[PDB]
Amino acid sequence: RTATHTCDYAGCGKTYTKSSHLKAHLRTHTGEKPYHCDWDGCGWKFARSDPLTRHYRKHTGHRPFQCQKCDRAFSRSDHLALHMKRHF
DNA sequence: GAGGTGTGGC
DNA sequence: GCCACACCTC
Ligand SMILES: [Zn+2]
Ligand SMILES: [Zn+2]
Ligand SMILES: [Zn+2]
Repeated sequence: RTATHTCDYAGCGKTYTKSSHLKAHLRTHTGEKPYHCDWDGCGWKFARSDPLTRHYRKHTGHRPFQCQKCDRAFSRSDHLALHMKRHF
């Protein structure tokens, strides 16, 4: 009646709290990657949606994160964070 | 730079 | 489910 979301694969008894995390984990067993990049010529596929959204910034040149000292811009927040270490 | 992924807010 | 942070790995 009330229980955690479990992976019913024989060799996997792992569990998750969010249903979305289990659905993503199942794709590691089947190898499915339903999130396709429609950019003509790319062909990349991903198991989750967020790496595709992130990947897409490569094509669009979207770089919201900018260093306010040297003016260099990045497409990801983790890239800016690492860059800031250069200004310590 | 970039993908892969654990985790969480909405 | 979507999106994003943060960390890992190459
Ligand atoms: Zn599993
Ligand atoms: Zn692409
Ligand atoms: Zn800078």
